[PDB]
Amino acid sequence: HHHHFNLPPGNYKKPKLLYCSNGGHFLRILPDGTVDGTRDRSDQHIQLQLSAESVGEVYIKSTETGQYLAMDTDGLLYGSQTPNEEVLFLERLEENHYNTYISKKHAEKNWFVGLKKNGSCKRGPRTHYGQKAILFLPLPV
Repeated sequence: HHHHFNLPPGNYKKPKLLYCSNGGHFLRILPDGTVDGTRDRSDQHIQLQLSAESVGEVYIKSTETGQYLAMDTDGLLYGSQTPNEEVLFLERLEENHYNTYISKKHAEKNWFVGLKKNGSCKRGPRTHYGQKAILFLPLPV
């Protein structure tokens, strides 16, 4: 248990758009398993449904394709067809306002879900507390 337990409010009743305040991109999981960000609100692959496993743990799934957001052994985000240990994330409040997501499998290395200003995903090892890339706001679809 190497992380704080400040949790964000809100629930998982409805789907959300995960808006990254770093560049204004929405997290996107493409049909081919590619993960990135896009500023296009009309995109059909940015609608995500979150749900809890244990308290503070979440699954982040594409409502369009049914894939799971997942982070691999090298810290790369990818869309997984099935749930495995790489699809669980620790959802936490950050800066008393945002939501951050730490890879459960690699929680000890502080690997976060993050988007760069150019819309490309940050690789696990390149993320850390304090960056704007890891700060998300769940917005209504």
